[PDB]
Amino acid sequence: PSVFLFPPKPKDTLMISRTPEVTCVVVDVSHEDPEVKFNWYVDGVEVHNAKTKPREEQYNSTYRVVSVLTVLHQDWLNGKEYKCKVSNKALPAPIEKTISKAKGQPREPQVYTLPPCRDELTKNQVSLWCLVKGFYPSDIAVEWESNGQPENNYKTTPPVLDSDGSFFLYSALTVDKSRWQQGNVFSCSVMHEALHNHYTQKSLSLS
Amino acid sequence: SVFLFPPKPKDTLMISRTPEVTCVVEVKFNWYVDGVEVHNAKTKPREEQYNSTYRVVSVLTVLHQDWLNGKEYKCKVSNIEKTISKAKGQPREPQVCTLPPSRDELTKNQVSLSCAVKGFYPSDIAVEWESNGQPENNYKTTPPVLDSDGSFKLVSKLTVDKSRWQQGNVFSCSVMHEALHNHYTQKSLSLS
Ligand SMILES: *[C@@H]1O[C@H](CO[C@@H]2O[C@@H](C)[C@@H](O)[C@@H](O)[C@@H]2O)[C@@H](O[C@@H]2O[C@H](CO)[C@@H](O[C@@H]3O[C@H](CO[C@H]4O[C@H](CO)[C@@H](O)[C@H](O)[C@@H]4O[C@@H]4O[C@H](CO)[C@@H](O[C@@H]5O[C@H](CO)[C@H](O)[C@H](O)[C@H]5O)[C@H](O)[C@H]4NC(C)=O)[C@@H](O)[C@H](O[C@H]4O[C@H](CO)[C@@H](O)[C@H](O)[C@@H]4O[C@@H]4O[C@H](CO)[C@@H](O)[C@H](O)[C@H]4NC(C)=O)[C@@H]3O)[C@H](O)[C@H]2NC(C)=O)[C@H](O)[C@H]1NC(C)=O
Ligand SMILES: *[C@@H]1O[C@H](CO)[C@@H](O[C@@H]2O[C@H](CO)[C@@H](O[C@@H]3O[C@H](CO[C@H]4O[C@H](CO)[C@@H](O)[C@H](O)[C@@H]4O[C@@H]4O[C@H](CO)[C@@H](O[C@@H]5O[C@H](CO)[C@H](O)[C@H](O)[C@H]5O)[C@H](O)[C@H]4NC(C)=O)[C@@H](O)[C@H](O[C@H]4O[C@H](CO)[C@@H](O)[C@H](O)[C@@H]4O)[C@@H]3O)[C@H](O)[C@H]2NC(C)=O)[C@H](O)[C@H]1NC(C)=O
Repeated sequence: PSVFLFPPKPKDTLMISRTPEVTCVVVDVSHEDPEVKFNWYVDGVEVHNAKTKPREEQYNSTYRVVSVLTVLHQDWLNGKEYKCKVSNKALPAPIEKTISKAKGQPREPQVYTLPPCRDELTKNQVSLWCLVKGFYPSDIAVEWESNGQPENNYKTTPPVLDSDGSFFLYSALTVDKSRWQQGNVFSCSVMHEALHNHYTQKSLSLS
Repeated sequence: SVFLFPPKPKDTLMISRTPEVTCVVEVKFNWYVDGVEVHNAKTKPREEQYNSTYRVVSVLTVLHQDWLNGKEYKCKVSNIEKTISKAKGQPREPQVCTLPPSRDELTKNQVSLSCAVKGFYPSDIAVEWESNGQPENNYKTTPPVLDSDGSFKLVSKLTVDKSRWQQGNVFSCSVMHEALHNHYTQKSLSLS
């Protein structure tokens, strides 16, 4: 019997409209000891509002049991610790698992847009670049758009630890050449806790 | 628990360096190559750990063309078997694109020279920076990320003083990869 504790998504913690949840997942729950019990704590204080989905037996004849705790957005952003305690008569001692936001002072992202270079314009497609650096923690969200509408053909690298302890990434949005020299303006939305309104936006166009 | 690790990319692309597959775990290893067994391995002893258990590693040297032709390397651990190989598929040439800093980036005193390397396959690749033929220290590369078409891309970011960029030093992004001619290519960049 194994337990896995998953954090909220970054977008969910950064917008009061959305619902951030911590998710405790238990797998390899045998048939001879099926019942599972979750105890939740935030900063060592037990909470009772979690919601434990009914068990679902997998195609390997073991059960998957999930427990979802909704967190207050500013609790997570203030680094409370969420502890999932899982109890099962199969186990000798119950399994504890703790998750939190990374410790460390938040640092504002620097969002630099970058046009293609001289030598990619031979091809039909064109990559426009969005450099985001110097942020902490690595929880962040990056989206692209133009004309007030989302772009789908973008890929974003994982956050990468920099020399100075912050993080950086790049987002590359690839569009048609004819879209870019028409002179459509493309924009790089970035969501991170250390930005004002948790949001910023940098636009890009030929000139 | 056995874990079998590939060679480092630049080890396989330079004839002068020695590429090694590493098998991390009394223990005995045998090794094969295409099922064909091989006795050139060197188990290196030994490492007791921080939780009162073993950490026995064997290391097998590999011929560069062998691994680059994609041959499989078996690590038998006697007390389990694991295998690895080069990524199968057609090596696609990296496209190497140097990008200078942004307009708003020059408010601050350091500057980010970017180097987009996209379109390469397999993901095994090495990226370095230099100026006046001397190594850079302050750069970081992102892991290769899979794209729509099945190639990979990454970016490598070197930071230096606005002093040196505004002064006009030429910086170059070196890329090593099997699909490139002589396993190497180099794109330079400077202001003007
Ligand atoms: C029997 O079957 C079960 C079930 O499998 C199913 O049935 C079988 C029959 C097959 O058909 C199979 O294909 C089916 O899927 C088996 O159960 C599996 O057990 C393995 C372990 O053996 C589990 O593996 C872990 O996976 C983690 C990632 O899990 C996610 O990703 C996969 C896809 O890759 C999904 O399938 C999972 O469901 C998980 O998906 C995530 O789930 C979250 C919970 O809902 C989502 O978050 C919520 O999302 C909602 C909205 O959706 C909201 O946003 C909420 O706010 C949010 O909470 C999340 O979005 C979703 N993500 C994705 C991408 O989909 C790994 O993380 C984990 O790795 C850790 O532990 C390993 C040790 O086991 C270790 O090697 C790793 O290195 C890593 O260790 C961690 O490392 C990190 C750093 O990277 C550190 O930070 C940590 O500290 C460190 N922790 C630890 C403890 O070490 C595991 O590899 C697998 O999840 C599980 N499957 C399922 C479906 O649950 C069972 O094994 C079978 N039995 C046998 C005997 O085979
Ligand atoms: C007691 O405590 C010990 C020590 O803490 C524990 O041992 C641990 O066991 C874990 C398994 O339970 C294991 O986790 C797996 O890790 C592997 C790979 O891990 C890499 O990352 C670590 C850093 O994050 C390193 O510490 C590891 O050593 C390993 O790093 C790689 O190591 C190679 C050898 O050092 C090296 O390759 C060679 O390098 C040389 C010189 O550097 C040459 O160039 C040569 O050419 C190379 O070949 C790599 O460069 C190096 N890389 C880096 C970045 O450091 C991981 O693959 C595995 O993932 C599993 O799960 C995924 C899905 O989750 C699945 O797809 C995989 O198939 C796989 O099954 C696990 O996460 C720990 O690594 C290990 N710790 C150490 C230090 O070895 C145990 O808990 C206890 N002991 C016992 C016996 O129980």
